[PDB]
Amino acid sequence: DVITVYKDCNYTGFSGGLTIGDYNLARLNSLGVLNDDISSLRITQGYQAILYQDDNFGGASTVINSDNSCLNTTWNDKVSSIRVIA
Amino acid sequence: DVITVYKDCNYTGFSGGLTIGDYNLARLNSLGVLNDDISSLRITQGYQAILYQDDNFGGASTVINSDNSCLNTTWNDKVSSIRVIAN
Ligand SMILES: [Ca+2]
Ligand SMILES: [Ca+2]
Ligand SMILES: [Ca+2]
Ligand SMILES: [Ca+2]
Ligand SMILES: [Ca+2]
Repeated sequence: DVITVYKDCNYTGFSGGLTIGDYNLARLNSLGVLNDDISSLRITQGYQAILYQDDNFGGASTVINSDNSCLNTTWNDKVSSIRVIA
Repeated sequence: DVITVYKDCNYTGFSGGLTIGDYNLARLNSLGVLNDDISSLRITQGYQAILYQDDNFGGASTVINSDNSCLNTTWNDKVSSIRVIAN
């Protein structure tokens, strides 16, 4: 995996590993990752995660290109879909 | 390279790529990385960097197990040797 999303801040709690591709809520759930639940994530250099407020890559978005130990109030427990790219 | 050390904060400036192993100042210099100069580091999941205040792994140490965009006052521009190990 090149991206790992964690339930709690500081890279702890249930985690899901992601590789290049698109992850709507259903796909995140298949990994055990819940909606409006991610709080931190690791980004392997050379990759990035585009976070989306709504499912199916809709709503406001933000790009994470380095490990984030605790998402801010706008993004913490708000992610519903993610796109991972090189 | 599972670990990249940068000259400046926010992963910018001259960078050196490190893999599993031990890096005294001599080895860091062979990569162009200077003494008391590192300010940020990217660390690939599954690996970690043990920083040392002095050369040859001497003095105080600290572990960087996730990207650090700007070392604190105690470690910024103070690293003299590093060891990369599995995490
Ligand atoms: Ca959470
Ligand atoms: Ca990383
Ligand atoms: Ca949401
Ligand atoms: Ca510096
Ligand atoms: Ca030093």
